[PDB]
Amino acid sequence: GEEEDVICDGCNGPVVGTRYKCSVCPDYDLCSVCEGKGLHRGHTKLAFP
Ligand SMILES: [Zn+2]
Ligand SMILES: [Zn+2]
Repeated sequence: GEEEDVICDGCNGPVVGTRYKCSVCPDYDLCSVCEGKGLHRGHTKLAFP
């Protein structure tokens, strides 16, 4: 079956736990850690699991 895998754009690893998706860029996501490192600063992001 089709499964949409969420891969972190900061570490290239699959996002588990909390997903920080950019509201500006189409289809851009960070894991909780890369988000903690403050990557992709200038864009607003949605925070949800
Ligand atoms: Zn990451
Ligand atoms: Zn962005």
